[PDB]
Amino acid sequence: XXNXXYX
Amino acid sequence: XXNXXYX
Ligand SMILES: C[C@@H]1O[C@@H](O[C@@H]2[C@@H](O)[C@H](O)[C@@H](CO)O[C@H]2O)C[C@](C)(N)[C@@H]1O
Ligand SMILES: C[C@@H]1O[C@@H](O[C@@H]2[C@@H](O)[C@H](O)[C@@H](CO)O[C@H]2O)C[C@](C)(N)[C@@H]1O
Repeated sequence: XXNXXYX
Repeated sequence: XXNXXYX
């Protein structure tokens, strides 16, 4: 992954 | 805050 969030 | 990221 490598992105973050939270969704 | 309360959301996430990272920007
Ligand atoms: C911001 C980030 O926090 C840690 O990564 C988190 C990871 O431990 C956790 O399992 C997932 C899912 O809740 O959320 C990530 O944000 C470590 C990092 C990547 N070094 C960074 O500080
Ligand atoms: C506020 C934030 O806390 C840390 O990052 C969090 C990470 O440890 C955690 O696993 C995820 C999901 O619960 O949320 C992240 O925000 C480190 C940061 C990004 N430096 C920051 O202090």
